[PDB]
Amino acid sequence: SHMDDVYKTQPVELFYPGYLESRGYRIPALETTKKGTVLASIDVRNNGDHDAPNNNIDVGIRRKEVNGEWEEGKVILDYPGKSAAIDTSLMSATIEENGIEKERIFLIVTHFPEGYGFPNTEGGSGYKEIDGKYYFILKDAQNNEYTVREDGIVYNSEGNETDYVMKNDKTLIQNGEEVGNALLSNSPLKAVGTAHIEMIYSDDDGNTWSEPEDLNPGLKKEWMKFFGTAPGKGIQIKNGEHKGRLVFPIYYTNQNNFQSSAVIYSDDFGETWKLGESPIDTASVSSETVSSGTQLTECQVVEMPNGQLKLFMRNTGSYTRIATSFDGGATWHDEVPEDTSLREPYCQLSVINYSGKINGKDAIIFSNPDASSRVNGSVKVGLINENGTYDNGEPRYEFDWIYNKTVKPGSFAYSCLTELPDGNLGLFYEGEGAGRMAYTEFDLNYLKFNA
Ligand SMILES: CC(=O)N[C@H]1[C@H]([C@H](O)[C@H](O)COC(C)=O)O[C@@](O)(C(=O)O)C[C@@H]1O
Repeated sequence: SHMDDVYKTQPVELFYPGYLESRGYRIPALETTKKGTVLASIDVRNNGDHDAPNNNIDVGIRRKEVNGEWEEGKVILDYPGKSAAIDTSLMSATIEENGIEKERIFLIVTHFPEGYGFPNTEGGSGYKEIDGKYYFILKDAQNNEYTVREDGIVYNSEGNETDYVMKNDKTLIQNGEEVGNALLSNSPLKAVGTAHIEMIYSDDDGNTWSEPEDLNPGLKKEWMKFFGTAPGKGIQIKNGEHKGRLVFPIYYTNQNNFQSSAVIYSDDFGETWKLGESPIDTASVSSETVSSGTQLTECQVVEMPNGQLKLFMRNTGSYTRIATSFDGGATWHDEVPEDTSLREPYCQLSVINYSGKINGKDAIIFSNPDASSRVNGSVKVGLINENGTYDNGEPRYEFDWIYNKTVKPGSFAYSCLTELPDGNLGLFYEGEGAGRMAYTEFDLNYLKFNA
């Protein structure tokens, strides 16, 4: 029996094999809207649990409105064939329009054409810059280059018009008929086999979503191979000099296949994006050229009281790495320590801000498999203490890990926390077995309890 003042719901399954005709599901993401709706998005991995390639993977989402029930799941982003959309990240953000606070929900996801995934991705942005404009590259089977331009007219490398058009959905039209799709590995002209980040947004509290916008052009560097969403959530900076900025954690690989964490950020409410440096970038080390040492991969971000950023990162070492940014994620302090409270078995993790005070301190919630392996799902509570400053004027925040509660003793993999309107926490996690994506709720007391 749990203690008298404790809240913990028996886990339910929000996605499972067969649901929406999908054989497989992975990669939980969970965000709460300002209207108090919980969004749970997921990889609808149609052909099984395996990553890209050789998987028809789409984006699925479920909504639960405040004092409502889990509504039915929808596929909200679908690509031709076995082209994959993999690893989603949700972010609820607001903009003061008139004097009305308007809310937009952003989702980003990594996207690959048929035949491609992390293990075999090619390099590049997928675009050619010609006189300031970015143009979508197509390749023929003899590896010549074409670009997509005005009205989807396909130009060749000599710079002249072909008899091909590409529609937005990557459909290829030649002399009236549809002759293929640029994302399908059997198309006469193909997109570059490389990672993209695509974004969709929702203006109606998750009910409906935009068409995908490729974020690659002008953002992903030509030297990057993998370039991808760090699944979980993004955040909008609440306070400090960079209030209002959108912050989406990502990671990428260089020409040596070395993995570096970073964030992409927007100061114009998602209109344009910029790439921050990796915590891997110092004056000693460049994430472009690095080829040895601790890799920093998937990551999630929290904001300290004055707006300073903390990026928690899956990595090749034994414990979680934390990076600090003083400039809204543009750059990180040179020093990137482990937290030896946060054992890191090489798995995605979730970290979030908590809106209320806990023992009169501000707090974050963390979850991951606390073990050498993907077992022992544990949710921790971290109290934030100031303890000094930096040569540079800004406070030096440290983590007190007061609660550390096992919520799943056996298998536990990817998870994502969210704060509920009522002040409780949701957790959307892998590990219930058999492709089943589990959602549970609990309160702070649940976390205080010692087994
Ligand atoms: C493939 C992808 O885009 N993302 C996947 C990620 C990723 O391949 C990893 O971060 C890179 O490092 C490795 C492969 O060693 O790893 C997972 O395969 C896993 O479960 O670990 C699931 C996740 O969807």
